[PDB]
Amino acid sequence: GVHTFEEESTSPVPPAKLFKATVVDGDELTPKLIPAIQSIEIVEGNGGPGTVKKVTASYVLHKIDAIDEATYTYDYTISGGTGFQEILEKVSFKTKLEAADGGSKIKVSVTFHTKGDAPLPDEVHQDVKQKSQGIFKAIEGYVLSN
Repeated sequence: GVHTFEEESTSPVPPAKLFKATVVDGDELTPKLIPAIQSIEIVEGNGGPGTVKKVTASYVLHKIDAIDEATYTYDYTISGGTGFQEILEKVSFKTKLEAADGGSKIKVSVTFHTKGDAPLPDEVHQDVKQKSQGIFKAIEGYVLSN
């Protein structure tokens, strides 16, 4: 089954700086800023679509679905590994920034793909949301501070 959520939010960080830190430099920044995340290793590709990353905390795999600096677009799918919930096939994120008042407007669309025709348990939704917002907010805070 397919379960989608959307969030729109804002940051004081302009989008090029925010995109650079969250997407371009994210692999290097995240292990440094989040104790629980040990490492992020590219196992396939060069950072374009198709790239696969192993995110160790147990671990999950992140696959780049789309990346565009010019439109501040980064779409990626989490699946697999020892850290991934058993009810989920994959979780696909679509993220886009746009300029707003010297900062950014942020749109995230998230699609949970469950096995079979299963609803999405609230606990799995919140786990994935908290981990992904946590990483984003940590990096954002870092950029604001430096």
